[PDB]
Amino acid sequence: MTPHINAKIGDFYPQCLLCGDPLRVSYIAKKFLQDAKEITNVRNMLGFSGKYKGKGISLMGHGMGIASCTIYVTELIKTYQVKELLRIGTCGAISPKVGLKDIIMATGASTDSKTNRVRFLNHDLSATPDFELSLRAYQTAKRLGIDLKIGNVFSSDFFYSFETHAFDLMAQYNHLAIEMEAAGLYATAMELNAKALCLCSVSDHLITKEALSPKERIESFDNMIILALEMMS
Amino acid sequence: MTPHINAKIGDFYPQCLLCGDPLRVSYIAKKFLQDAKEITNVRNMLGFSGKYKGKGISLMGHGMGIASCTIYVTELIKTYQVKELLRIGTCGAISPKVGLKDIIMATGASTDSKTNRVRFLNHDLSATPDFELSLRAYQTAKRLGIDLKIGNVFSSDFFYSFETHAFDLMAQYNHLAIEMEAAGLYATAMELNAKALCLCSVSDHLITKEALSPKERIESFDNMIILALEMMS
Amino acid sequence: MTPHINAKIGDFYPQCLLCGDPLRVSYIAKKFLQDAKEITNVRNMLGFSGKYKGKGISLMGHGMGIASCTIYVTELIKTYQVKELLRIGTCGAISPKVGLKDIIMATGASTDSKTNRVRFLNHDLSATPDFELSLRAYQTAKRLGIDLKIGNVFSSDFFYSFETHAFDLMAQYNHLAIEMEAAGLYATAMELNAKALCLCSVSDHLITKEALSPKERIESFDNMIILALEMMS
Amino acid sequence: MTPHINAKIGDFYPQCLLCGDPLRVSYIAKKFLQDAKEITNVRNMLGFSGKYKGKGISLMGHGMGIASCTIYVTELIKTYQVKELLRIGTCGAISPKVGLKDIIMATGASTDSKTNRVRFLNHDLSATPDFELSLRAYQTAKRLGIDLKIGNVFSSDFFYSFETHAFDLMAQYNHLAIEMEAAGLYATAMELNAKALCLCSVSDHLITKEALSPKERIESFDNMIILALEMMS
Amino acid sequence: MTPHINAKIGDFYPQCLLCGDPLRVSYIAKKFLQDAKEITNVRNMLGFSGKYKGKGISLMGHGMGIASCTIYVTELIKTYQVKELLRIGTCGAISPKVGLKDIIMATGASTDSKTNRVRFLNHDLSATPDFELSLRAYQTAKRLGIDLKIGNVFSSDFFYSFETHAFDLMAQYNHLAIEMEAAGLYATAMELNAKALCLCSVSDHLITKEALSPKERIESFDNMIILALEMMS
Amino acid sequence: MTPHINAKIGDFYPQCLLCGDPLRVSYIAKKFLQDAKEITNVRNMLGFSGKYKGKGISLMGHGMGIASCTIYVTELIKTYQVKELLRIGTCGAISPKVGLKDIIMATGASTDSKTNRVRFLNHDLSATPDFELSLRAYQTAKRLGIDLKIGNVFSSDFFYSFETHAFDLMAQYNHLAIEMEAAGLYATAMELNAKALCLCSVSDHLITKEALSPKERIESFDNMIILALEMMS
Ligand code: HPA
Ligand code: HPA
Ligand code: HPA
Ligand code: HPA
Ligand code: HPA
Ligand code: HPA
Repeated sequence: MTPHINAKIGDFYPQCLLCGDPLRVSYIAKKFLQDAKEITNVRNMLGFSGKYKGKGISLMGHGMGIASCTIYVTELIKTYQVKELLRIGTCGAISPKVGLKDIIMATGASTDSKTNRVRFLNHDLSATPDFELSLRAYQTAKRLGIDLKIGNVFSSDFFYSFETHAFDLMAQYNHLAIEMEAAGLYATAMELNAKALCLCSVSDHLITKEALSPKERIESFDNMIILALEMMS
Repeated sequence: MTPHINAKIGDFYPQCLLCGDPLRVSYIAKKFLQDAKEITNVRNMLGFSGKYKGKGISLMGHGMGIASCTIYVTELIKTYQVKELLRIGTCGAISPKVGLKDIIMATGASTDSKTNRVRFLNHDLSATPDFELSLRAYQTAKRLGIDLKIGNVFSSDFFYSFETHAFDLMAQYNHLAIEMEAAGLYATAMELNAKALCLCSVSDHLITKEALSPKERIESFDNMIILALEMMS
Repeated sequence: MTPHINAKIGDFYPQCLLCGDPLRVSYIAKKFLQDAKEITNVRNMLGFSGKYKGKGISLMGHGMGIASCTIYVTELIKTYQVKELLRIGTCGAISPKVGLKDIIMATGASTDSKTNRVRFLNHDLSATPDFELSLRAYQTAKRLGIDLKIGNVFSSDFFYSFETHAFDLMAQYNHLAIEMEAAGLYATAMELNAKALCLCSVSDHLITKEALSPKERIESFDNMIILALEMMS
Repeated sequence: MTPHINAKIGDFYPQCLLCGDPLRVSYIAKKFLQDAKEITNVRNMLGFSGKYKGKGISLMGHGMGIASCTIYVTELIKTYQVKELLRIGTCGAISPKVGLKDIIMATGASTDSKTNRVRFLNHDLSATPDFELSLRAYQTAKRLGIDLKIGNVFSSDFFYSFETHAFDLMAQYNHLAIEMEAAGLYATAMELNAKALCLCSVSDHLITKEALSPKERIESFDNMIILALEMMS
Repeated sequence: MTPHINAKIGDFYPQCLLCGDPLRVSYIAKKFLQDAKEITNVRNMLGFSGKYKGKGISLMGHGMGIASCTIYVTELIKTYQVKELLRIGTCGAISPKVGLKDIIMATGASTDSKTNRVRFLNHDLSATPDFELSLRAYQTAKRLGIDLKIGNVFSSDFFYSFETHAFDLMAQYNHLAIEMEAAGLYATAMELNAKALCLCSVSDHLITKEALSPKERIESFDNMIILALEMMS
Repeated sequence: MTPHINAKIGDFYPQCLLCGDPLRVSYIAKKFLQDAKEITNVRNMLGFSGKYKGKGISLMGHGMGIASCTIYVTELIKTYQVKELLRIGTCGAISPKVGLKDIIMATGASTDSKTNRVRFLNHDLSATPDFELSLRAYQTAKRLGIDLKIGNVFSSDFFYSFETHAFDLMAQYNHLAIEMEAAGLYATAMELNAKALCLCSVSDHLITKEALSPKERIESFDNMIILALEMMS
């Protein structure tokens, strides 16, 4: 029991997929899992447990931004004993080497947040995923024929911004897209000794100005979902 | 249309109540409004429009943390033309001058976030509410007999923390409680020329270690809700 | 006894008006008080005690800038037991909604100083006035017919600056004027549990380039002075 | 004409002594100068011009703290064309190698202010005096038999502080005393191409807890005053 | 031609091994390469080109610390067109999961330097290696039977330090060791679009207080050297 | 014995000259010293002891950048008991008041490094040389007829940079040139109670775009070398 999660200890399997959108979490539960059970629903933030190809797997929403994400994965790990967390989110492309609905594997998450300086003695924490998990994503993607765009993302506290050249500067330093949680996920998992990785599909393209719709941000990423399930098997 | 809000321009009245919990938003819509209509539900984040004592009033969830809160109130103001925003949230008491379920009116919101330094040339932005709105809360509370605890809050990116003396230091500087959105609400509303105020009821007490339950964080604050509705009339 | 104040404990009433200019302090003592007594004069920084409409009231200069201001109000509170401090200063307008000699009530004081980060764990301290005092200023001003411009000010360590767009950015965030002490006054009073408020009359207008003379910065603000005396009665 | 200085261009000689205390400025004018004229008195901050051993010399108060000091020396240089500025102030000893009324020549001024980061692209500005001036102080002191304690000072925005080990750390890095203006004097003079130096006599000893009285901070430093006059001749 | 490198464009192969110690660079050139040629020797910082198993490979020293390292890899990439850089350095273990002469593959490099904030708009740059290169190290190590310790390192500007609990905090966040260049290597390579990776063998153990000798820091790491050569083939 | 220095305690005289280039150290040993002995050579970083005009004097390389420099002078002082350190380096002119091969005496070293904030409680450490040593350089230079350009330098973590106006800003604040170690030398020597000074000859001119060759950075500065030897006699 926590303020933000309804479940009981033991309702989460040691492996969990995460999205910011609890309706994408719910879409995965209905369409892709076998006998999925809704295990938590505080604040409308749904989580599920189910089976994929016989293997037990949980799903959990984490809301938008580092602060929200940190609340949920801190609770998932410390209270519910989750050991592997795989975010499958959305992001805004800043590279011309990626298009709408490309899947990005974030091997580092830069940030404009202060959370990691607060965690880490006002130094620069290099927020990174678990290496075996990213190895696992790479092999599963190749064994499935899924093209994976690999690089850094920029985890921002902001979605709306008048910046322009800051995006060029991020792209110049090999950042493929902008999202809002990976750096918090990575740092919390480092703190609490869990294995984490973040994949994100391109829902917005800041160069071409393309943007998916709310429901397309649920429905348009099934290869991302399949990759995540296949590697958690 | 935005990525995070379903409504159409015109579905929001110029005055809106806000909670982090969309189920508290929904509880207010059912119990306190007349003919409330669900106007948005992306990501399970519900908003409503309705009437209170004949006056039109909207409700909207904003999730947890400054980054989430900023997304929604940026959209509420710039896209949906909302002019007055009154957050009615929860907070964790750090003062022995306040107990569980006291209502705190935040006349300033300190923060450990970097968002305001990013907004404001790496200077110190004093995140404050609209003065008329806080005047309005003060008179409505006195005209209703509601005791209002008035002071600063600390808006943190963190809910879980091993800090101890940092809380004494916040209390020493007249901070009554900790929450996670007021400073973002205030700064975004300053940027976009809207009127904002944050009230928060004490759901956790960091001195006595009392903590309400998830549903009590919905149900235990009806004087806060009534005060907010009465001042938006 | 302190290095900077001559008076004896008990020479200050629990309520004190403050200016940066000790000659404005002296002007208020001569013209507006009954039987004012000079109680301190170290470094030419004059303070007085007197009566207004029968009520005892003290006056004290605090010099220019946060560091100077902090020295005097730290001593006023800790040594001389002053409980209410009302600065009545000058400021430079950055809003076209205010003209020369408008009175600004500062409900928040942003700053480019490091003093509050040093005080407050390198976080953002939202430097705010006492709420009852600002309520008291608002009602007294309306009961007297004085138009009060209400908003944030920016307390700078600098008077002279080549900045330009930084001023637009401050104005965009609802800052009405620039001065140099409010944030230090507010933070010191928060630390030491006194009630503080800052009013400032517009002596310079950064848009129109108007600027009062040294003596006009003493003489041109009698409604500010009257408002301050009337609320301390 | 400026907001803070009464004099006319030409009333200041190109060489000026400075104190925070305008009454120490006045004490030097009466006792040590020939036919001293009060040339400015805004805000009770007195300045004088006079002759010493036939050589013209000006005196000027600058108040307490970097922000105040910066206002006056910016005006002295840009408006009044002052070319050499020699502060002769007070300071609080943190070294056991110095006693009450020792004279300290500050060849660097560390600071806890943000002013130099604001001036200097958020880098570390090493605030230093003019070299010829410090050479001149060294030879004049030896040619007069005055023992000069030479080292860094720490220019703080704070006079009152509960720090303890921070003072040990400053002493460990060869800081002899704490004062409140040298770093601003040095940086402003660097900006505006004037020659500046700061001497400070020990008025407080933070180890032994000795502290001079307000008038002793005027009267107890005549060798400092004589050294300053002799080098400006 | 640069101030720091003697070679001619074309003397460096597109793949280069790097050490801080140019004598370790020289040891690799003598013992492991075929017909190695010394191609640069400014400041005694030796670089070589040679062949390993028929494949051309270069070696280059980079000195100690981020600033030194950045000079050399900026020149290697921009002037000499080097495309792949593989540092094989030394580090100080802070984990009890690693012993003297373990090989650490750094999938992120935290830092206490300001260089990446200067590069990256005062945000947090997550300094990471090229993913294919780390994949290549992982497979080559397994295909050779070399046990690879995988995790973050902390790149410090300091070798000597009285810190204690800061090391516990780094270890708590999954940092295996401390060194002094990886973060600069990674960030410069990100800027200039080269592929970089850092391996480091444990030469000091901060828990057990073991420390190798200067020559052992040359000679004790042949599996690291072999792994690097085998993956550059 | 240290990881970076071969010598034995007692092989260093209490006075040492320093260069970044160990080949400039070696050039001074051959050409200017009597019976110079190579006393250390770890990492190709050569140091020597010898006699000049009968007086014992040591030489030592320190590599490039603050981090490298700090390692060597920390060891020189704490392990080898060196008491006086005189860097004679190269720098890049940003003033039109200095030309190629001018000698600059650095009476302060600004920096873009974080090392001094880490050392000094995140305050501004004014990194300065020993005063007697700079007095000694000034008199020896005049007694020899050597023109000495005196002022601040900017110690950067970067050699290559696209900055432009930042250089104007440094020049505006009386910085004569850019180098990469003085601030670390000064701060380490302050920490460890040694006497340090930095001279630097202009090897690059950022205004005129002149740049010496690698060997000219060894050979073109004999008056600097002679001045350093003459003052250590
Ligand atoms: O454009 C974006 N910015 C930040 N987060 C996002 N998630 C999807 N798109 C975006
Ligand atoms: O304890 C708390 N901390 C932060 N936010 C909160 N909202 C309710 N309680 C808390
Ligand atoms: O223009 C100003 N700037 C700062 N403080 C002031 N006080 C009056 N005018 C000003
Ligand atoms: O103790 C002090 N602190 C700061 N400034 C001072 N000026 C004289 N004494 C002091
Ligand atoms: O202990 C160390 N600290 C920093 N760098 C190092 N390189 C080898 N050992 C170390
Ligand atoms: O141009 C330079 N920049 C930094 N350090 C230097 N040392 C010689 N020239 C330079």
